[PDB]
Amino acid sequence: NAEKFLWGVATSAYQIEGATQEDGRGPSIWDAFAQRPGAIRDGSTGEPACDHYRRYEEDIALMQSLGVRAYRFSVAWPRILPEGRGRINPKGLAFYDRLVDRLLASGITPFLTLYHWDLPLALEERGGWRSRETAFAFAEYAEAVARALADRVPFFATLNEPWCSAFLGHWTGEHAPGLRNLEAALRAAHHLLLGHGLAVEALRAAGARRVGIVLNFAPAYGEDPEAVDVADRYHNRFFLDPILGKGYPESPFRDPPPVPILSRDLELVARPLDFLGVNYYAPVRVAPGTGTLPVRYLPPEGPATAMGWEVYPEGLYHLLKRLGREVPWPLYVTENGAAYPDLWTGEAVVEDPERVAYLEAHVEAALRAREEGVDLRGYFVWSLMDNFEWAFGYTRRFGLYYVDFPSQRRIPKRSALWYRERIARA
Repeated sequence: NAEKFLWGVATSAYQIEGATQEDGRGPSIWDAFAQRPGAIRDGSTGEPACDHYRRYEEDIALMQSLGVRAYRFSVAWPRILPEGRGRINPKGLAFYDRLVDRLLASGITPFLTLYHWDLPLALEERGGWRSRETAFAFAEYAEAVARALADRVPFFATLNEPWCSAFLGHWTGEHAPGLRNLEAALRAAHHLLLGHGLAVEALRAAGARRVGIVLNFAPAYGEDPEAVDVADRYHNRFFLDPILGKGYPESPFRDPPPVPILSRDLELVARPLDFLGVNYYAPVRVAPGTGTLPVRYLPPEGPATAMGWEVYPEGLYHLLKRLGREVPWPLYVTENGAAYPDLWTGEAVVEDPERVAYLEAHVEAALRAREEGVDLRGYFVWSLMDNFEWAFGYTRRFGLYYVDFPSQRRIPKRSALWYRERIARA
């Protein structure tokens, strides 16, 4: 390899597009979940988000203005196949086709996520990720998107953060579809991985040049080695070990329920990849506990963001060093960022010095791991702009650009100007 390092920003479809019931889009599990009282902190939904479905050209121009050279985005499955399987939605395919053309015209590498949490509701009605059939539906969807876009999109990631989809979506109930059942979560985890594995081969056969997956990591720390290892197996090895051909790690759970692993599934899951996407925000600090997951989480040692998430930039260094030893493929930091309070009152630049400091320190840590040998080929800020932050709605802002949601105005934060400088820095 001789490519220059890729400086990017990241978004996802439900979080920014709006047009939830336009141009043939079907409902996702998040559209339904956001109708439940108490599911979203501010009682909001993805409609209209950042109005990106209409405003994408402006958003690309913002990226170009910063010197961003890669854009990580997701395709909304229910905008392509509104019922998850069967019917195709031409206007949805046309939207992403045009988006890709416009990215290329602006010198920006598309970095495409197939699944970023917006499962078609029609599939959820049949068991969602708890049904093995959903994995096969996912691979068919992946194939369709590559058949349309792989001539121009170099990078396809199957899944974004399956740990969230499985455990937050099905064990804690904090994410769609809102289930609270460990067996359901373990079924979902397995069929997410199976869907990934099935999709790898479908994607390669359909011309996808670089195929990967995006995993989040929460490096674990604490006094007690056993508790730390339980947390590491749950947060960090649960999905990585299968993808590396190492099977599931020793279960982190007491008396776990059955998991529907069939003959040869793990071979599919471990199909070789071209890259691993690494998402990192914060470590976890743990003590022994008595629950089904036998750890207790401890509050941060020191500074934390508006999410209450510990600020620990050296954790990104150590994580990347570890992954470089363990993962035989190039790495991209596909999300890193911070939410601090921002409130626009008409200024030209929204001053966000705490976000700037977070980003500066995390980039330094990542680039230092890279200098020592880690094959880190890019870094993506989450996010380009403030957007719908899942169960927090519009109450938590991660953008380099502030979005005044009522008007859809984008206003640069100081961090946008910082990133422009950082990208160009000698």
